[PDB]
Amino acid sequence: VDWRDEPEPSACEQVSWFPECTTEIPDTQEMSDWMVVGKRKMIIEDETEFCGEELLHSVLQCKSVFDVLDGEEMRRARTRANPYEMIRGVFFLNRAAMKMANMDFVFDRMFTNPRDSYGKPLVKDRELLYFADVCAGPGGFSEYVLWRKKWHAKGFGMTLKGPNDFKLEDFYSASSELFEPYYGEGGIDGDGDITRPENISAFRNFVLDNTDRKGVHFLMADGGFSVEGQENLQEILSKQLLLCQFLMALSIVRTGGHFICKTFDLFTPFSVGLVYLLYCCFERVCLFKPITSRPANSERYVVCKGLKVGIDDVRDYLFAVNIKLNQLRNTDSDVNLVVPLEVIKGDHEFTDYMIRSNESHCSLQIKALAKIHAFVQDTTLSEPRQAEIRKECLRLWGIPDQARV
RNA sequence: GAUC
Ligand SMILES: *P(=O)(O)OP(=O)(O)OP(=O)(O)OC[C@H]1O[C@@H](N2CN(C)c3c2nc(N)[nH]c3=O)[C@H](O)[C@@H]1O
Ligand SMILES: C[S@@+](CC[C@H](N)C(=O)[O-])C[C@H]1O[C@@H](n2cnc3c(N)ncnc32)[C@H](O)[C@@H]1O
Repeated sequence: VDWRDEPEPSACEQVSWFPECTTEIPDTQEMSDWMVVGKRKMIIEDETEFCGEELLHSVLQCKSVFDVLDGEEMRRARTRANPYEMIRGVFFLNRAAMKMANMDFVFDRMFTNPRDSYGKPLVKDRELLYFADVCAGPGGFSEYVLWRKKWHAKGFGMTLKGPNDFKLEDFYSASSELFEPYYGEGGIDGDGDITRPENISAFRNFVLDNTDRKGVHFLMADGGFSVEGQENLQEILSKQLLLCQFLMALSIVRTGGHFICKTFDLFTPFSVGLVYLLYCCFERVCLFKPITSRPANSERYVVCKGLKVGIDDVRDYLFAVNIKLNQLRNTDSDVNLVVPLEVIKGDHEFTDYMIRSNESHCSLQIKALAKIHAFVQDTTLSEPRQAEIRKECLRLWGIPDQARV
């Protein structure tokens, strides 16, 4: 693979969206036969329903190169190969916060100043902005929003307890009156597992009780966990986390509200079916990878604007699917479809975009993967432009180049 | 995925 034939690094990013959905929202009746249960599948290599066989195989052999390469020795080449590496978290708690700084700019203040379809803001600067942040420890996403909105925003967060819990005291700004954590059933005493029906309903009730029963203006979800030793099966291993995050959106996001969620590879029809559901439920959806997302990984984001009225059937349906997933844990079964492949493919415009997205992200990732590998086999190579690139990105995004401590 |  020739990685040196990649486009020049740049602060400028382009975005294209899915076509706006014209078909009606699926109801309970229509979806009554949509859930397919079959053998649990831990193989990814043949998932070519929305991606060319060459591209899928190339990005997997490119990942698997590092199966025998030293992990630290690999991340040191990664640090050198990635032109956007030096940005890091600037004065925030992690680099994840700068992803929201990155994307809030690109999507025209969609999150810090949410509008409706007509161009009218949802919140009067001279009212209060409500947001939710799920699967979110230590809290970088909320750190950005709170730092940007001060006391004009109130955030509700749920994440897994443990070493990766929220770190309020480390927020550059914020306080307990700006950001209020809730861990599911039991409240502050829950575990924050978003994949539990109890926690789901509980956090939903909580968010509604504090948003005039309207829900939040937007939701951000950035869920992930270690897939060490079996990295290639990352999409499958986190299939449920993805579903629960899409579901949480349909559960607490107000009408006309927004939603941004981290996904990984989207080769399986299970994942693609989920996006299709978001596409039916929101006024406009796109798949985007910001430059603050490392170019060799399968990380991208799905950005959703304007929640449609009457999405409750889809909400109930997905809550129901999640329950089956909990029931099929440690068994040889699994939910492999949430929307029939014929229905997804029935929409040519959706499918055309979805395929084109998968492929353009594969080719970029392959090069970056090949790039890291080259930076392993040669430690003198480097991007001499990291400093100047970082500088323009902060200028562009309106992030002051000041320091944390 | 975050961190080291
Ligand atoms: P993130 O964990 O999804 O990815 P990250 O930004 O942290 O980059 P990194 O893990 O270091 O590597 C990028 C992609 O390659 C896969 N890896 C990592 N890794 C150590 C490893 C991978 N793949 C195989 N086949 N074998 C390996 O030992 C990551 O999951 C990313 O997709
Ligand atoms: C790396 S973080 C994202 C970073 C975060 N957005 C930030 O800016 O700090 C991913 C989080 O998802 C959480 N997570 C994974 N599985 C979860 C689950 N089933 N329920 C709740 N949180 C989960 C992890 O604990 C982890 O904290």
